[PDB]
Amino acid sequence: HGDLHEILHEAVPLDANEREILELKEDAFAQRRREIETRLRAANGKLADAIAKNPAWSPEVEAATQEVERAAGDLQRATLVHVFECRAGLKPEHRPAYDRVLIDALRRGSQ
Amino acid sequence: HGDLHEILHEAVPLDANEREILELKEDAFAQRRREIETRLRAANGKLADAIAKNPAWSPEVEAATQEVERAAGDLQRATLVHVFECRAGLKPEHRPAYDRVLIDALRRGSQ
Ligand code: NI
Ligand code: NI
Repeated sequence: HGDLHEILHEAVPLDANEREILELKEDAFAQRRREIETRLRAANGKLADAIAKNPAWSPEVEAATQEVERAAGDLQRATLVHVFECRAGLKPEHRPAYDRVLIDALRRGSQ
Repeated sequence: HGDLHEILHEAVPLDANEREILELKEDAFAQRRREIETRLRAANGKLADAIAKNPAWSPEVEAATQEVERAAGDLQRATLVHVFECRAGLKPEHRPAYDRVLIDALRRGSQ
């Protein structure tokens, strides 16, 4: 359950050019992450509400679980695409440490 | 990212009869959880390995993400079914506190 994005930002320094050329992509990702997180929080609330009314694996509960999964999946994908687009801006020599952090975090289940 | 099952076990005391009549279900769920967790760890490793070879949203990476999602989803469902089967063994008077803990944890995204 680690925060893959935060892990990478904290663990892998960028050089001056790298920081500058990725600023716009970081801003766009922050906005996209917030939008999807709003959907995920709402979906979690709908699952909670469904179960509050009848705790059972019912059609309502099943559909609410799918909405949670879709929002979490959209966030996971958007996060990976952003990780990959950052990698493209890195100098080639700087990719091995970025990759190490990425791969290790994925292996532990971070998203 | 809270552990829904652990939250419920720690926060909601059971009476003597409740504890006794749920022991077999707890054992079965522990075994099922471990089996699915083994699959999830393996799937996380395969996603890490795929990205190690080419960090890109490629067919291999996409398929590995789906395997992670399927294992996580199987675990989420098995966990909820077990939560519901425990609820059935509770005395009716004991369900409101169980439900409170369940609903609050779901609202925060625990699974
Ligand atoms: Ni970033
Ligand atoms: Ni249990």
